[PDB]
Amino acid sequence: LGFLGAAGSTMGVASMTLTVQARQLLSGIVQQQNNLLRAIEAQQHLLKLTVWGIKQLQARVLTVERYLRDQQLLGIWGCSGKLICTTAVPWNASWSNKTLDMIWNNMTWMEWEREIDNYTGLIYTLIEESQNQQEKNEQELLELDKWASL
Amino acid sequence: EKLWVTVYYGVPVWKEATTTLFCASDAKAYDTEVHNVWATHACVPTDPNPQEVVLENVTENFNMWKNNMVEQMHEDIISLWDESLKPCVKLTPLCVTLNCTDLRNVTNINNSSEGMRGEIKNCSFNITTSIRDKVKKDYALFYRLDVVPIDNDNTSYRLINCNTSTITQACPKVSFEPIPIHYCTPAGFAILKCKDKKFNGTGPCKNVSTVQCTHGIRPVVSTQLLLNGSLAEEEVVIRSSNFTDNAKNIIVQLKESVEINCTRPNNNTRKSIHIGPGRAFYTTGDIIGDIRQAHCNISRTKWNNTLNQIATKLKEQFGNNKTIVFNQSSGGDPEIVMHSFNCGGEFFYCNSTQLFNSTWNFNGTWNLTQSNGTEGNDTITLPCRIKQIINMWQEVGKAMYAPPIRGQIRCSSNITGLILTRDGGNNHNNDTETFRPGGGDMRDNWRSELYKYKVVKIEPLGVAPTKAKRRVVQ
Amino acid sequence: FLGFLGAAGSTMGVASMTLTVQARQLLSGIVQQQNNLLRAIEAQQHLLKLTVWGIKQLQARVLTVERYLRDQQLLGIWGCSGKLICTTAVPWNASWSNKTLDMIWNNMTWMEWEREIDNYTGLIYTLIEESQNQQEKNEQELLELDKWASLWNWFDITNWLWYIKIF
Amino acid sequence: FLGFLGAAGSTMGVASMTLTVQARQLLSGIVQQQNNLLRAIEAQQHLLKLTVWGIKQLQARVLTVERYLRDQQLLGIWGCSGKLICTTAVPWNASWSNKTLDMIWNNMTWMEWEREIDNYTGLIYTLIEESQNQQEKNEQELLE
Amino acid sequence: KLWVTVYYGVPVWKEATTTLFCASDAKAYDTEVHNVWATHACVPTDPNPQEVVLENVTENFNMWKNNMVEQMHEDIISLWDESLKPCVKLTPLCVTLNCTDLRNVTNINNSSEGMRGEIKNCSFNITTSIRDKVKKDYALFYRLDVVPIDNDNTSYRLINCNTSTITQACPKVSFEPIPIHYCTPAGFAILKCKDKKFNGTGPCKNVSTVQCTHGIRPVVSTQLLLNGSLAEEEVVIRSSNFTDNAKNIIVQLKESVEINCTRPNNNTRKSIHIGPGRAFYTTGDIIGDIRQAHCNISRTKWNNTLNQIATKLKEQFGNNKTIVFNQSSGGDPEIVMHSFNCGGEFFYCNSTQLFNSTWNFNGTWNLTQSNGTEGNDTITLPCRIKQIINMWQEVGKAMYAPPIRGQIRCSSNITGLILTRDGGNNHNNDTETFRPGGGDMRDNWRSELYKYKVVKIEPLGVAPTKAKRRVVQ
Amino acid sequence: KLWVTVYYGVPVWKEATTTLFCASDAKAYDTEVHNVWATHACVPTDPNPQEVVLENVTENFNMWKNNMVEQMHEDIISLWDESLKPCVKLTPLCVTLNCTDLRNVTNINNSSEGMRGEIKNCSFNITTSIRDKVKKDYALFYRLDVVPIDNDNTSYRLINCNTSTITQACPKVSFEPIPIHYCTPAGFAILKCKDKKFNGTGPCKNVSTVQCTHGIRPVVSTQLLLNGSLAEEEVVIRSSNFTDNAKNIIVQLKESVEINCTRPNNNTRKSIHIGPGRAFYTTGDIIGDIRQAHCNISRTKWNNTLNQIATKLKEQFGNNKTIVFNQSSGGDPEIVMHSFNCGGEFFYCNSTQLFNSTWNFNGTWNLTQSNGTEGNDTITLPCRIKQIINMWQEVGKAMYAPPIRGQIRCSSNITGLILTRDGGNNHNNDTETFRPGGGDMRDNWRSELYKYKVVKIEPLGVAPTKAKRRVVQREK
Ligand SMILES: *[C@@H]1O[C@H](CO)[C@@H](O[C@@H]2O[C@H](CO)[C@@H](O[C@@H]3O[C@H](CO[C@H]4O[C@H](CO[C@H]5O[C@H](CO)[C@@H](O)[C@H](O)[C@@H]5O)[C@@H](O)[C@H](O)[C@@H]4O)[C@@H](O)[C@H](O[C@H]4O[C@H](CO)[C@@H](O)[C@H](O)[C@@H]4O[C@H]4O[C@H](CO)[C@@H](O)[C@H](O)[C@@H]4O)[C@@H]3O)[C@H](O)[C@H]2NC(C)=O)[C@H](O)[C@H]1NC(C)=O
Ligand SMILES: *[C@@H]1O[C@H](CO)[C@@H](O[C@@H]2O[C@H](CO)[C@@H](O)[C@H](O)[C@H]2NC(C)=O)[C@H](O)[C@H]1NC(C)=O
Ligand SMILES: *[C@@H]1O[C@H](CO)[C@@H](O[C@@H]2O[C@H](CO)[C@@H](O)[C@H](O)[C@H]2NC(C)=O)[C@H](O)[C@H]1NC(C)=O
Ligand SMILES: *[C@@H]1O[C@H](CO)[C@@H](O)[C@H](O)[C@H]1NC(C)=O
Repeated sequence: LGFLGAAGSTMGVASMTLTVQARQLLSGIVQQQNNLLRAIEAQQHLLKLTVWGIKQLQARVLTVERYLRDQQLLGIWGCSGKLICTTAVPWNASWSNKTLDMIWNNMTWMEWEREIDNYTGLIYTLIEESQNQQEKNEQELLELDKWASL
Repeated sequence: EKLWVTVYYGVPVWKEATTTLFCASDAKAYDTEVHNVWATHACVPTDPNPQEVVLENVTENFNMWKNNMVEQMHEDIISLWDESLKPCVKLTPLCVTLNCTDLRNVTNINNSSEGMRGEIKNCSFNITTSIRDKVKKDYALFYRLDVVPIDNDNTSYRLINCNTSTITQACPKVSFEPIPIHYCTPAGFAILKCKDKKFNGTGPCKNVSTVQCTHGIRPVVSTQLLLNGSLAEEEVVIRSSNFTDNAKNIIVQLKESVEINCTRPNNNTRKSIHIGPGRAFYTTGDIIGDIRQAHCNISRTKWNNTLNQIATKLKEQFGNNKTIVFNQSSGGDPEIVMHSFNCGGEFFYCNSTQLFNSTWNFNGTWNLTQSNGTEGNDTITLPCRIKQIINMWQEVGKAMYAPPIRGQIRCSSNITGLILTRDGGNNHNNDTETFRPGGGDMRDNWRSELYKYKVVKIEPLGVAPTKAKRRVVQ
Repeated sequence: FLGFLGAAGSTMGVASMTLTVQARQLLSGIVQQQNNLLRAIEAQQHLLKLTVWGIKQLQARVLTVERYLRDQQLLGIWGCSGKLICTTAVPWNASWSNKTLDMIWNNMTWMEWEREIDNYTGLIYTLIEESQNQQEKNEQELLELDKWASLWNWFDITNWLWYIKIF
Repeated sequence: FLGFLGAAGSTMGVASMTLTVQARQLLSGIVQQQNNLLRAIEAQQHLLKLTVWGIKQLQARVLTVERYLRDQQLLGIWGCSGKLICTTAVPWNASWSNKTLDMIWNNMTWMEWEREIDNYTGLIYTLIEESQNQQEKNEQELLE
Repeated sequence: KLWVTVYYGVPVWKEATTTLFCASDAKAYDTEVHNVWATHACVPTDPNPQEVVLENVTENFNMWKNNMVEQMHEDIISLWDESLKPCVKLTPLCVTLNCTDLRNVTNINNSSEGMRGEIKNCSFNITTSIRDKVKKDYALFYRLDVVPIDNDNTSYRLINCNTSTITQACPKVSFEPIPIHYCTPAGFAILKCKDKKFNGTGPCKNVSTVQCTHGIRPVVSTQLLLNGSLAEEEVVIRSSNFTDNAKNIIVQLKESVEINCTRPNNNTRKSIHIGPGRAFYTTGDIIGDIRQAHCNISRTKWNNTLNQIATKLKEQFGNNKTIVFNQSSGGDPEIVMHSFNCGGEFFYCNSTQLFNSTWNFNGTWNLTQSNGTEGNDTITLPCRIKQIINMWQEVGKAMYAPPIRGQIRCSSNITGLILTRDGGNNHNNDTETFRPGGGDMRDNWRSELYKYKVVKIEPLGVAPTKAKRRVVQ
Repeated sequence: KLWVTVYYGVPVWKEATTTLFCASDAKAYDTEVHNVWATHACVPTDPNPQEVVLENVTENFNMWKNNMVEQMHEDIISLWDESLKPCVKLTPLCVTLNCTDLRNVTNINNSSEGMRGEIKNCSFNITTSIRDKVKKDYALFYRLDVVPIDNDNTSYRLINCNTSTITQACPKVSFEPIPIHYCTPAGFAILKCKDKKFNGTGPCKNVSTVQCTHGIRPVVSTQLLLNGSLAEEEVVIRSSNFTDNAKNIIVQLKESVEINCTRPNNNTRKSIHIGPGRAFYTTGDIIGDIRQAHCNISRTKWNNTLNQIATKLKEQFGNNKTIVFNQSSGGDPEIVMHSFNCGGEFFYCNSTQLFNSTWNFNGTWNLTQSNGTEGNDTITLPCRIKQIINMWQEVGKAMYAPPIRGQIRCSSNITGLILTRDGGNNHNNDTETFRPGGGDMRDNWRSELYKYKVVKIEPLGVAPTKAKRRVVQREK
């Protein structure tokens, strides 16, 4: 499988259904596809840099980077725990000037990002990452003096 | 009324992107261990069940002329071909004056000017093999197309492109048999399939699905007619970048398969002369039996109707009140002037005039016609001349010699598409539209199968405002 | 890798002593160490260039990476990317095995165990992540707001009280 | 505010609040972030048939991928995989430098402090490795 | 009591050696013409490079001990290797070359004015693709491309023949140096000494970082640095050991000196086919009078330029010094005569005038202007063409350059000088002599890479803190 | 109830096929001028390798189904391809060779010497870089590398010139085997069967595991095994199917038999430039008189060793059968004559003396000691020299060895033998006829990887436990 689909479904429908199940399946296929190729890599062992060989090699690297760079952001954003993570950054009117329903009932996830695109380059790139440092550094400052037991 | 960003991993959002696709062919070829195909040898296996999803409520824009896949596929098959003939003997030493005496069969009074007079020439030559101190006189039953008169002498001919290019003989063991190749996107990438029953090749495609792997796109390279390809659905579809422009080729996709029975009805014996240390040049020894002309059988009625269909679609595309002329290719490369393809490892330059000659008239009897007698329909036989020396389509410096396939050759290809070219030619008082069989540009052949595919990347990271807040600080 | 699995696979129990917790981290640690050694080499010789061996090491490096990635990815799917040994909420359908815990551990060795589960493997793994997701979404909505509780959490419960004195 | 290495001359404390800036560009690379090229090439096309540069770009990528992975593996061995700033139970042996926190975080910059702790790096890392082992023991008996 | 606190993302860097990749501008690929540097392979240059300034930071650079120099050295020579790898080998071409003094039998065009002997119209019987066919063919070789043989007045041969192969350069591949931007892989960085006058070694007052080098044109030139970067309001002189002799002296100029160079001869191309699919390109004939190649140089501009360098050299070797300029003593034409490439054509120019200048220590200060233009008294440099070019270091592996159709024109900017202080054994009380140098691709790379150094970034960091795990589950 | 618990790091492996990277000690890496089997690429081995003994572990090791032997073979073949790829080729030399003046004189040179004109001052009208000018040169060529042409008593050529391209090996490249440690990548492991003796297949009592294989020299030899490994306690015989006659019989000696081999001649190393930057390396003159190459075998030690394997051979086909060590049946010289490479020069040594003895167990004997240590203890092997090595797998791709200057001396360690049983009446005649064999490199690598089996380590595991994920068991 490995196909989220439901792209046409309203972002809210996608933010309510297939908001974790299909996404779990998507990642569950990424490792399978990999496992499958690995199973053959052992059988064929024709990893020789041929015309297709180099293609397979480039493809392998491309996928590795794709997964990591995504996980990297999540980890910095303190969202490595799971697919859906709530943050403490409030949404600036500049970013979007709509209502929760306007974005969930009258917007598709693709269309939604299309508008935020410009603002998104800062929403998570700077504000979200900065939020983590405050929390991280605070956690340390909090653990510096701690007594509360149960 | 307070919204806080909530990062969602797995959002169904994607972006148009170009990438390095990987081949995925049926493992049966690997098990057969033939590894003679110019590709598929290291190509990975194909997911037994193709994995596709119907993206309903999605109207992605599709453009054939802007499909990177086509450009990639082109370089791939080119590189695959170059790699296959990379470690094979070259005919650079065979570049000598060839005493092309008419073949004894050609002289034979039995075939009194019946046909094929000089088509197969018995050319003799002096060669220098591994022994650089001793020369050797050898004979090779070459073809007429491969040789070119040099001294205007009776039997003075030479291998075509002897100096213009480096003739490299493809290793005889290798097999030129296109087997379903499935181009697959690395993860995080997807191929979008224009599922529309009829698509203009450019513009928004409504009915739309996707695949992680292309369908078995056989890398069959054929000029004019498109054999063994994807059939059009219900309606013949004509696709062009600028229909108004004449320079651009016109890709016609047939809805029905015009099965073509091509054969080489000559029992042949392969001869091999050692030329260079451990390097053997393979040629023909003797033609066993009367020399007969290679031909292809096409049902006139079945094709006549085929043309009737393409003519109507062409009339709708242009002026329905216009005379349509299916003239023959007005000169050009031998590949373009005559339908060309490789059946059973031999390239058959077959005449396609009979197929593209009849000119339809508007305001006439378009009543589809049907056969009334077996002899009446018979078959459209094509005078075919086998050219072994094949130069690169878009490169002149590189030419590839073809090893003779000994024995009878025969194929059953299916005509699935046709390349055409509009040529207004200052039609007297317009009212006339001429069309000639187009060809060349390997990309044209690949476009007929990637017409629906569109590679896009995937971004499973999306931030959205949510009344919920991390609220982890407190 | 020096102490790579220093202790061999004994009864899953004896193997699951302090040995598993230590040997596993030690293996992961020394695996990281020898990998770091190879990079110290490449950072110096800088000769690895499409040679019979150069292609070998390059492909090997890629393999190790995707091999590690596949394992971690799985841990992620079923929300176990943190602790090496993570419990699940998936019950053992008797179909998977009738053996008692003692048979499973104080006798079965990880090597022969996976054999009698080879048919179940791909099934079980799918149940692990499936259950993880089922509760995950519910949990996401379960604690979605609860801002009221958070107030009492530092109003009454005083998550971070500053009243730290004696007597 | 500060650039990629903007807190290079800043004291350990000030730089501590800018850690993410560097962490964000550890894997993010020009060649990598390019994705689809405006060139006819597609993700380095076919490495241009292993060009002199084709292989270097290829090699460069693996090093970014393996290096980030090594880094992660380490924090993972130390447990705090996802976390950025962790808190070990390893007591700070004064042998590794006897300095007050004020000097360390309000005077010494990370670049300068690292030189002092350079010799005592592997020792410390293993001490964390075995501390997590002790932690795991405590957790196992707690679950029991 | 404190506890180790793992800090991920610490701003700490350490000197490292790693592979680098080129990022040429998109416009370079947009040319749609293959460049010997294969700029097409280079990744698209990021529109705006990010020059983060490292404030409160000082770093020790080693222009002479920078891996990147050695790396780029290998990269450039490998680039050329693969560029001419699949080109005609001109192997069979070498035979016996019977030659004439000029392509003009008499003063057909300008035999009197034309440099008699340079053309050396050599004719030869070469075999085409057809093995049984031999053809007499003629070609033009500058004296620098033919060696007299058999003592016969008319019998000659290719210069680097007998010795090594002389593969012709693939004609389509052009040789226009396109600025490349060596970029560090993620987790690595390049540090740029923003300090104005840097000796190439030692600490840096101002230091910045770039993930990508500034565009560097891979121009190879001798006794000069063409189209190079410019110093900052002060000519700078760098050498690992100034008190040594063999050490070549690098000089980066603060002011660019324009050098107009051209081949004033209209040429035609003749594709002599030598072997199947192998065509040797050669000059058919010069259309019009023959004029030797030259270069124009503003006496006054070069004057002031040397003046600035001379002073810097007295500052380097004791105030009181009569810095005297002299021409290369002897050796390979490469390092004896100033040579460079111009529009796909190598030029060996006799910069005799540029170094025919012995200066004392008094009255030399006055910076004379150009009151009397006199056509700028432009210095005209006698320039010739050596078609075959030997590998700078490798004895074997020579290469031929196919002729370009038509008059070639060039206008590079002088941006640097390579010098060799000769030991003051005697007669050198104050006559400090600096003969032109060169002969080493590395010396050119050091001049442009002095301000850069590559450091691995280690994001892992430890620190003591009163905080404790406090993890009791 | 029983909730499955995921355990990471479970000790589980699975027979797998993985790309292996060579790891050399990098001791001679500093000597870059020295080039041997791409040592420069081989990454320096771990300074302190550790072999974790697998206690209470038993594993099967099918040597004839090992993947390592296959990988070594492919890599070693490609290594030679890479070495000869940028080197010169003798396509022009394949000219009619007027071979005469076999020896300056047949006096002291051939008075009793068995040279009998093995070398020849062959002359030939070959061209050079000048192309136009053609010059005739003379070069001493071994009768082994030369083949007579026509009925002419002086027209000759190179054994493989007409049917195979000869590529001149680059002289700067050394040909001395180095300890190459085939190391497996992380996530994979090499099991090591430590049983004192092994049938070469079936379960293994003592089993261990190592991250890299022990140092294995890429030695290619025939009818013998040089600088190899030794068996444990006693000799071990190994075959896919011993009772089958075709299957080659692999033998591993428990004791090392020193073989002193040397070319006792001072050779001038002449060089002939043929083409631009293409110099053919040959021999100008043999300084002094010409002496044939020879190898020294301890007559007593070899008897004892042959008796040892003979006993094992009885233990394999019944004491009733007599052991008959006969000479090589016939075929290509590579196999007919024990042929190895000493000091970058390939030597062909007659092995009839080492394979000419009917042990006949019914004959009673114990061990043979050497009372006469001085003399009569050197089975001198008549060794001939060859420079044109035919490829072992393909007719083409022949290779020329540029002559070495001075005396070429070596002292390898015999460590086993490759044999061939001959099914026939001889066996019915109460006799096992074993003849030496070779020509299949796979056997050489099998003799060193015999105790190795690459397996992939899958840290992933599942296990029912009475513990549930309490992350779902949250509260207010
Ligand atoms: C491959 O496909 C082709 C295409 O279908 C098949 O061949 C087709 O066969 C058709 C007949 O079955 C034939 O149609 C006849 O065309 C003749 C000439 O066509 C032109 O002219 C007519 C009339 O226009 C006239 O008037 C205008 C002004 O209004 C003038 O400007 C013109 O100059 C003319 O003077 C047009 O209609 C056409 O479109 C063309 O412009 C006609 O003569 C013919 O009419 C009848 O007479 C024929 C004898 O003269 C007779 O053979 C034909 O059958 C017609 O018979 C009529 O009467 C009978 C009895 O009442 C009735 O049953 C018929 O139905 C009909 O009414 C036709 O119009 C196509 O021209 C022809 N096309 C080609 C390209 O050859 C071919 O068979 C097929 N092959 C296979 C193997 O399948
Ligand atoms: C979101 O913000 C935009 C920008 O202010 C609003 O669009 C403006 O609407 C007003 C009032 O009619 C106009 O005068 C402007 O010309 C609009 N500006 C732009 C940029 O479009 C929009 O109405 C807001 N949406 C809501 C419902 O809050
Ligand atoms: C090649 O053969 C043809 C046919 O025999 C020659 O053409 C003939 O030439 C003779 C003498 O000029 C004429 O009398 C005949 O009438 C010609 N016949 C034809 C059919 O043209 C030709 O001359 C020969 N030589 C060449 C040019 O190859
Ligand atoms: C060998 O054959 C003989 C036949 O006489 C038999 O007696 C003996 O047992 C067989 N095996 C041994 C152990 O020699």
